[PDB]
Amino acid sequence: LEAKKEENLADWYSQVITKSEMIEYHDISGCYILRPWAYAIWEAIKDFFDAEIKKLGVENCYFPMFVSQSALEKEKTHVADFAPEVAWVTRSGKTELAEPIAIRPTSETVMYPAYAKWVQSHRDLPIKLNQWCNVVRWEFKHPQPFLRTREFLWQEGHSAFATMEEAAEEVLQILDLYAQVYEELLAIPVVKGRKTEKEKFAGGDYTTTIEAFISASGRAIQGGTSHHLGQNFSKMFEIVFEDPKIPGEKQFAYQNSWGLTTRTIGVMTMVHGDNMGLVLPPRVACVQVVIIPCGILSEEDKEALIAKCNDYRRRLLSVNIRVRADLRDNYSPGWKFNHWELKGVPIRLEVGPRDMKSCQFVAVRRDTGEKLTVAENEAETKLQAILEDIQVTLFTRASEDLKTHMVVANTMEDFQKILDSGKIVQIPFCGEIDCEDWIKKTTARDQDLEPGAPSMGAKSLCIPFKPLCELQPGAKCVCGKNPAKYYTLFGRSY
Amino acid sequence: AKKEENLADWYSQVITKSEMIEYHDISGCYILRPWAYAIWEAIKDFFDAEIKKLGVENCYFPMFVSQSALEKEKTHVADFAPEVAWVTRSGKTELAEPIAIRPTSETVMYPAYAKWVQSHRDLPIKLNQWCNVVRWKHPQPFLRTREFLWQEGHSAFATMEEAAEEVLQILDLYAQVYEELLAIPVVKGRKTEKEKFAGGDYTTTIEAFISASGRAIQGGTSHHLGQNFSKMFEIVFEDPKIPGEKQFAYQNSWGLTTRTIGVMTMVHGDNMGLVLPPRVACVQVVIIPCGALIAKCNDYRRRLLSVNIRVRADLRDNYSPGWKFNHWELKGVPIRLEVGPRDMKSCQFVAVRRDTGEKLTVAENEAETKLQAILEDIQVTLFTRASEDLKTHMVVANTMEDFQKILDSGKIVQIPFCGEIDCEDWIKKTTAGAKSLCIPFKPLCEAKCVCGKNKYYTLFGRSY
Ligand SMILES: Nc1ncnc2cc(-c3cccc(S(=O)(=O)NC(=O)[C@@H]4CCCN4)c3)ccc12
Ligand SMILES: Nc1ncnc2cc(-c3cccc(S(=O)(=O)NC(=O)[C@@H]4CCCN4)c3)ccc12
Repeated sequence: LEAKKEENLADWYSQVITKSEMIEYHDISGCYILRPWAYAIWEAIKDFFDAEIKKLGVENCYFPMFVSQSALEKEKTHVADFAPEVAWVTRSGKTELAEPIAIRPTSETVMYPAYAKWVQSHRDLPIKLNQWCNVVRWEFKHPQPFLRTREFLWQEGHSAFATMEEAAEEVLQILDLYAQVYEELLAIPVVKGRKTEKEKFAGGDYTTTIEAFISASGRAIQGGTSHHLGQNFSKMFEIVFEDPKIPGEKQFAYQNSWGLTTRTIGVMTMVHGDNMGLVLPPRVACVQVVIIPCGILSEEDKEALIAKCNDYRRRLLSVNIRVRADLRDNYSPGWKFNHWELKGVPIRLEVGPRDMKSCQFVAVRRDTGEKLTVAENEAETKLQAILEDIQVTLFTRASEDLKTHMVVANTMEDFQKILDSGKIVQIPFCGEIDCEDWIKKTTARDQDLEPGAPSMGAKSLCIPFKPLCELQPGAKCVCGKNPAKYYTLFGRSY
Repeated sequence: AKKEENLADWYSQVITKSEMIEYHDISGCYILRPWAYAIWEAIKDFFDAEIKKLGVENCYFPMFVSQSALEKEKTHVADFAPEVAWVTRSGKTELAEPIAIRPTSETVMYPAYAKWVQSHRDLPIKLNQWCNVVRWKHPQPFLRTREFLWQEGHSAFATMEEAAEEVLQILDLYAQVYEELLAIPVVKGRKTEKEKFAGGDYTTTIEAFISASGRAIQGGTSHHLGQNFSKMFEIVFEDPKIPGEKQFAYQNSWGLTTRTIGVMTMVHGDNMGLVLPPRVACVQVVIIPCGALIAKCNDYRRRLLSVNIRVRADLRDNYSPGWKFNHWELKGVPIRLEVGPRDMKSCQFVAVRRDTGEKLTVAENEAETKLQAILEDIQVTLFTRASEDLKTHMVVANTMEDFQKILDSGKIVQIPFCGEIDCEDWIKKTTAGAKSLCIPFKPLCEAKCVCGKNKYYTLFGRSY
């Protein structure tokens, strides 16, 4: 890497994603190629989330990518929010279409006409569906690989229930899974919370979210969201049923929306990435251990050394360790070391002639760089132990970094100074869209930051379920105009 | 509805009542419900495992292609141009230049391939992606849709020999998907110049036969693109021997789509609904209480799960057993396992094969052995029934008279063929229309073309 994370974050990130062979650029702005190395991380997330949502009775399906103008516009505030971000198809080949069709930014308006048909009685509920698909949003934002892309891969779950209580329970169940995806797969701590009125999903009653923190830039980012849509969509799409207990009266179904994207991968890079490259949490690493021959003798001797490497490979494969042996003749060991370091492989396994004769090998951790000499027979258990430990250290390091960078302020003045220290702050909040808009403008106007940093106002992240402090009985919004409703997390963001 | 009568009405009834398909307000777009999507997942699980053994890696490229990139190979762009959907505005803001939704990702991927190949050390590159594509004939669920799910594999090699091997390896994997998984026989073959992939040297294909409509359909294709794209996209490496000599990479691309599920429906489906090949069925056995009773059902559930039989126990109280019979029947579950009091008392149960409707009383102790044995038999039966069907409906013919007669009886036929595009072009006109399906690798028989003017036996038929 030429660039350093502390010196220039953008250049560092740009170098990490390309040199790790995760991302390649496209000639369409905001669109990035997910090379195998990146894609494998997404596949690992998929394997885990899928198993978990199957336990909850959720089933996979595939809905069409195209939505009609009529369907898109059925729920009025939802379409109002998304109409500018929607890409329109207006012609096939040379023929203009009679009616333009929209690429889904989100599949509520695609799926709910089908839900209307399928729900004929109360027995038809609940309906729990999920799809893994691509979606396109032309947002007015600066695009960054993974974090903010014009096209993105995601999953979207859409559920429908007879009662609000049943729907409410699912929301938090999904939000916990997302937390698990971040915390125990990616070793990233998150803050569960409820979005404010201004930042909540258009068309839902309420939105839950997980917020992650990137130490380097001092900014927070949304990891995933789970919404309760109430009956806003069911009244518009006529997803209705007759309650046995309430004769002759049509009930509207209660609905939830939940989504998680390839943004995760960017967050993982920003949080754990270092100046030697990418750092993969062992849980999501395509390759957990890479075996490299050293000290390359006769043709027979070279073959035997290769055979030793491949035996290690077999041993690790048998204990469910994901392992590759880099046996290429064309690259020197040193080249290989750097290459795999750049890609963030958790463990490098070094094997030379002297080590083979001595019945030992060298393990090098990616997180710390600790070199360690292990006995040949203790390979499975020791490396398994090291991998388990790398995961904990990454999560531990990040948890400590989150803990100290999230603090409490009770004045606008206090809020400003801490924010400009590269921190996120829980403040007492009115909850009004006016309070929030004013804060955005003010935190930017009064901001004091380093010579390069551009003007960036703070926005709400979430109203935490578990705030650091309880709200003082008579406390007021930092604006001073009205009383505080809840402690709310605020910060610079994406 | 009935298959032998109104086939279009029958097909619509089967895909909806099996809960595979729902209709959409955009023409030629159909919702894959879980039941349909599970088959695709089963297909994907198999095929994905197989291509990994060959060193293929998964990835994801963008859905959008620039006008410039799409036009780089003139043959390829000319053929695809009329069926490309164009995005021209986001919200109410007209784009400076239109961008196209991919009908296929050759023109999206190969610019990247050019950058990643600096030496012959960088080859081979073998990438697959599971994604959707859009191609704008009247739409049919599964068989001919405006949007469809597929995999597309794109490979690049230093040598032609290496590429040629993979083409046929992939083709055999497609054949396995159809034959081993879906119990559908297919004909491996080569496309003619007329019907080959635009921008490729040669196209291999598997052909499946839908008896009901007397129509053939391409199951999957594998192309050797040779140097046609690499020349246009400058995917080059330095000659290892000759200084200052550029070499062009040899390339292949291969694809399989959700059309498989349509072919499965049309071939094995009957008048009682959908029939699922057990190998690809997410629910192999369904247990239904008839007439305590539930505990015995669960023992069966547990016993079957232990031997890797995919089983569901429908112990719902709010639907009758009669409803459940029809529901899972329409869904084509291979085996139903009825368990009522009398049979429960007598330590037995009745197993009903989906395909033949056969009823068998089975001792409790022999469930794992017997049901597994039944599943394999249904799979073989299905393949055997369709094999025979194909043999009857595909024949040899040497004259337009004999040929035309066979085509009129809803069959496909292998004919000696000139190979000329115009002869083929003529053939369609005369027969209306019958098109070339493939030149079989293993033709039935070993002369002059039907046009009488001027190569190989070529399978011909009415096509989707
Ligand atoms: N441009 C972008 N690049 C990368 N990742 C992104 C993620 C979201 C995102 C992620 C999850 C949920 C949402 S949402 O809009 O708050 N909710 C929804 O869309 C719901 C969730 C299921 C479908 N409707 C946005 C929005 C833009 C992104
Ligand atoms: N309308 C449709 N509905 C459902 N399935 C379909 C499948 C193909 C299809 C399947 C495989 C390959 C091809 S192709 O055009 O011969 N080849 C390609 O597109 C290559 C191979 C994969 C990458 N490009 C078409 C074409 C239309 C379809």
